[PDB]
Amino acid sequence: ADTIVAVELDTYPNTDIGDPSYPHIGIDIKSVRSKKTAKWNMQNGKVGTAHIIYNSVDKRLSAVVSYPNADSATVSYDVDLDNVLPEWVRVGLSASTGLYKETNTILSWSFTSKLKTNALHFMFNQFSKDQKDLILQGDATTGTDGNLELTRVSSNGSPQGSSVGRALFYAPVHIWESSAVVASFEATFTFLIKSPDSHPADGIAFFISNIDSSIPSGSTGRLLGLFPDAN
Amino acid sequence: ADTIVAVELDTYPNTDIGDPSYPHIGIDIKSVRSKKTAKWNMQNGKVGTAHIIYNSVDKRLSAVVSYPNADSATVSYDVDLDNVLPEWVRVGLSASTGLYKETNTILSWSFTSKLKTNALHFMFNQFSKDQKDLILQGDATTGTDGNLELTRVSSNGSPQGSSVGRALFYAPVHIWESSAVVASFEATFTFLIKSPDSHPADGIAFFISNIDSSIPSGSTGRLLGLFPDAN
Amino acid sequence: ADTIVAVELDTYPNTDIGDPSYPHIGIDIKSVRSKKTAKWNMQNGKVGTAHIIYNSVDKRLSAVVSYPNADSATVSYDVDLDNVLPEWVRVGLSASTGLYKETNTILSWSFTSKLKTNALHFMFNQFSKDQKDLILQGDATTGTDGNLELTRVSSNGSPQGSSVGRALFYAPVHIWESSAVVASFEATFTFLIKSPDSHPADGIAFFISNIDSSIPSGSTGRLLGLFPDAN
Amino acid sequence: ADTIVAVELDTYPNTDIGDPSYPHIGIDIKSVRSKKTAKWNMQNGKVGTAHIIYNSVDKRLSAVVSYPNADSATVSYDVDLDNVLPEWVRVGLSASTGLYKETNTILSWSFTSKLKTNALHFMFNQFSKDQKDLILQGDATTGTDGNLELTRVSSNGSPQGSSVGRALFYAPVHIWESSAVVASFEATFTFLIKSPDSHPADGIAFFISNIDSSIPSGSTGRLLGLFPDAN
Ligand SMILES: CO[C@H]1O[C@H](CO[C@H]2O[C@H](CO)[C@@H](O)[C@H](O)[C@@H]2O)[C@@H](O)[C@H](O[C@H]2O[C@H](CO)[C@@H](O)[C@H](O)[C@@H]2O)[C@@H]1O
Ligand SMILES: CO[C@H]1O[C@H](CO[C@H]2O[C@H](CO)[C@@H](O)[C@H](O)[C@@H]2O)[C@@H](O)[C@H](O[C@H]2O[C@H](CO)[C@@H](O)[C@H](O)[C@@H]2O)[C@@H]1O
Ligand SMILES: CO[C@H]1O[C@H](CO[C@H]2O[C@H](CO)[C@@H](O)[C@H](O)[C@@H]2O)[C@@H](O)[C@H](O[C@H]2O[C@H](CO)[C@@H](O)[C@H](O)[C@@H]2O)[C@@H]1O
Ligand SMILES: CO[C@H]1O[C@H](CO[C@H]2O[C@H](CO)[C@@H](O)[C@H](O)[C@@H]2O)[C@@H](O)[C@H](O[C@H]2O[C@H](CO)[C@@H](O)[C@H](O)[C@@H]2O)[C@@H]1O
Ligand SMILES: [Ca+2]
Ligand SMILES: [Ca+2]
Ligand SMILES: [Ca+2]
Ligand SMILES: [Ca+2]
Ligand SMILES: [Mn+2]
Ligand SMILES: [Mn+2]
Ligand SMILES: [Mn+2]
Ligand SMILES: [Mn+2]
Repeated sequence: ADTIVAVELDTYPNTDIGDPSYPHIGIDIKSVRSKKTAKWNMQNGKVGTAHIIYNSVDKRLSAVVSYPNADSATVSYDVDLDNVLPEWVRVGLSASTGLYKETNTILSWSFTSKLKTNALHFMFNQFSKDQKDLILQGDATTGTDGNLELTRVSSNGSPQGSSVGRALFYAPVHIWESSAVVASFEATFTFLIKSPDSHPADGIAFFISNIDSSIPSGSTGRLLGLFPDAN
Repeated sequence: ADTIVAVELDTYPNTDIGDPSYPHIGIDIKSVRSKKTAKWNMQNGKVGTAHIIYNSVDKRLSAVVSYPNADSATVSYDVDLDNVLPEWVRVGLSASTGLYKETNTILSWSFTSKLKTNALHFMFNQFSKDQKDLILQGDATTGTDGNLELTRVSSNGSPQGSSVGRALFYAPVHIWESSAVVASFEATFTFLIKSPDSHPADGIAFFISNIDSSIPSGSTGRLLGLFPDAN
Repeated sequence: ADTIVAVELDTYPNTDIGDPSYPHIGIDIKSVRSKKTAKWNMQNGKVGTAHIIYNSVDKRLSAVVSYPNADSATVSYDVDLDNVLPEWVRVGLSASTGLYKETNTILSWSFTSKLKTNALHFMFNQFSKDQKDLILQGDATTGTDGNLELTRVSSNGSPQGSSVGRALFYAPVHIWESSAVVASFEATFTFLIKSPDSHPADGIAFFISNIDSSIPSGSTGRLLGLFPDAN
Repeated sequence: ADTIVAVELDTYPNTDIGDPSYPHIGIDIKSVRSKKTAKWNMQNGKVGTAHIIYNSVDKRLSAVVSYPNADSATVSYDVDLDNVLPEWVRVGLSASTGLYKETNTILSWSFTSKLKTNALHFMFNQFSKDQKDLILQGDATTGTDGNLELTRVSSNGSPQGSSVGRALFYAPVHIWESSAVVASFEATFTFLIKSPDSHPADGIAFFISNIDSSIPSGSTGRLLGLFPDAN
């Protein structure tokens, strides 16, 4: 199927498919079962920020999630993306809900990639009704307050369960190329995860996939709209 | 048909369709008959550089073409692109040949656009065999020495007449949006125009069009792959 | 004395020294008597934004001042800065008060300059207690809420009259150099002008000066901390 | 004395002060005795490129040196710069010669730093006769062919032994600040190390120091103009 490398912000622990007993951030390499995780003290109702970075020198993929005036969670995983992903990929954001729900509102998102001396950079400090440079999939919608809502949110502002949505940047990104000395990318997005129930689910993720990636069927809930199964 | 705003580097004067009696650079607003031109001392065989810029404050579109150790040609034209182009556009390079020919080799190309924020930036300091973020049209080919050849070039390196090709960046660009204080873009490309014959033709152009723009039929020669007619 | 090119946001009209009968923005070229002005509907108590831009192609200096949900004021003036300013300059913000006062709080400030390719860029989305890359002059202070206060503000938050202060970026900026095809800069700052009295004064200005520029004596009030006299 | 963090490109091995038996690149943390080194196949007469990077997420300082069509050398070292360097620093390039010599020509140099936001970026694709934003120390000179010569070179283009020179960017750089989630910098320079003799010396280095750093006395040769001794 698709080849997926993602940084997940997993709000709901699915101990049955290998998740730790608490909300966590993790690094997924072609599997929803994080290669590396870290505890994450999710703050329902507050706007968070996630910074992801990778560079060909270290070949280490790192992420840092933080809320203002609170400690951050950080997770890093050694991975050579040339052996994982194909040269050209698409980058995006994904999110799901299941029995439990939460809003998966993205307030902004940026990305920069350099293959050294080619570069790509985009920034969305706001989202429009018809964001033509975003390929929306699933329940994802834009213009919803100038925000990007990855999963279903009803008029009253409430999140719906069993929802899945993604947003991919329109242009393919040349993630690697052997003749390059330094290949690198970084991404950043602010989000607003808010759930009326005691247990929010399921999470948000930044991912890099094959250019023709699409939401696997049934990947609501714990699969975060990324994987076809829990393998 | 398409809505075209372009900066042309016209190597061959077509006095019959309004061109001055010498190679020139010009500003085309929905017409191949430049709204404003400037004499251009084209240097056959040498790599040139073109810088184009527009900003919503001045609403002036300027371009500057130069060769090392030589003077530069400059042309500017007052235009409010909100009344000319649609909000979302695609940006690209185009080129043609006719009876007379020349190579229309692009060695690099970059573009940056900002709608104040929201930004887009790309840089091609080299072109690969399959540049997936470029939509090639006509005789345009990549990987041809790490270069982008807009028009036909045979094995021996010779240009072919009656050729037309374009290259558009894959993602749509939000060129304007009323709620913005400052909308602006700039582009830069280096090129290599070389022709074995005494009179090279026909030229190169940076253009901004409707997202679904394609080479008008028969637009080889003097139409620079931009316009359906000489109106 | 000093060579000054500035974009002023004049909150108090000094009809005696050539000011129009209303708050206005203007372009000052070695004179406090604006070469070009434009009416400005200053909003006491609200955070404004100013965008300034210049490029060697047009040789036009433009500025745009705006408040959210309000129309903007724009002023442009044709000027070849190579004949006005020296190659190397320093850039900064300045402000004053006289009989009447107002807070001249700068909340952020950025600048980018390119001589093409050499470039300089800095951004202050916040100011620290000891901002070592800023040369503060006069009553200017930093750390004052993470903000830069150009003129005196007392504990209770009230502005003091007869105050003058400036803030210059530490490094000299190569504003021009004949061997360059395109020389250009742009600057942006957000401010908070608030005055308890019915008539706020005197204004804020972005300026470019000789590297060793300092506040002329007595330049409080209408001289905006830029000029030694009203000539 | 000064606090120094540098990435050295050591062309001459000093086995007596802890150097491996071959030219190497290394990471120096307040000591000329590299915390981590890597073999470097220096190419006399060819222009090389060095990329250095650090980010607060990984807290790993990496460097990659490469010559076209040749393998690159890479060295990384885990270090938390908040415990090593002071908040505000100056960044620069340094170089020396001793009994043996070589040219230490820098053809270009760029640097970018971000504390998140707040940012600093500069680029020198060429150096002028009087580069006012560069603080030159020792035998360092600019305008020397549009290049920056860190150590003595004589009209005929020959390098002189026992030479030492540095070039620091004029403005202080806010390297760290506790209230920041992500602090990071990167630097890049191309160089031309050419020596007429059989055993070139001594090397070039990118360094970060206390703002008031200056070449320690006698630091020619193996001390690379960075350290007062070999401890
Ligand atoms: C029958 O229980 C199984 O399904 C429960 C609901 O599953 C769906 O809803 C959850 C939350 O909205 C979502 O994450 C899933 O992907 C589905 O969309 C689920 O709650 C339950 O898990 C619970 O029990 C297991 C062990 O059985 C634990 O590992 C979990 O952490 C929960 O305690 C299970 O999947
Ligand atoms: C018979 O001459 C007419 O056609 C000539 C060839 O035209 C083709 O080639 C040119 C150049 O490659 C291309 O631009 C055209 O679109 C065709 O593909 C052409 O050379 C010629 O132009 C010249 O003659 C007219 C009339 O004097 C002048 O106005 C021009 O300046 C040229 O001198 C003409 O169109
Ligand atoms: C009539 O008094 C003169 O001086 C007044 C005080 O000037 C000082 O304070 C103002 C306001 O802060 C400042 O701009 C000056 O530089 C001094 O620091 C001044 O208020 C007054 O100006 C007003 O009156 C004249 C004539 O009526 C008008 O031309 C102006 O527009 C003002 O209405 C005057 O210069
Ligand atoms: C007297 O020998 C000692 O100094 C020699 C010269 O030192 C000067 O020159 C070198 C290179 O230009 C420079 O790095 C020094 O700082 C001085 O400027 C030096 O050659 C010699 O070293 C010898 O021993 C070491 C063993 O570690 C070898 O690596 C060297 O190649 C020499 O064999 C010594 O320090
Ligand atoms: Ca889960
Ligand atoms: Ca023509
Ligand atoms: Ca005034
Ligand atoms: Ca050595
Ligand atoms: Mn998980
Ligand atoms: Mn023409
Ligand atoms: Mn005025
Ligand atoms: Mn060493």
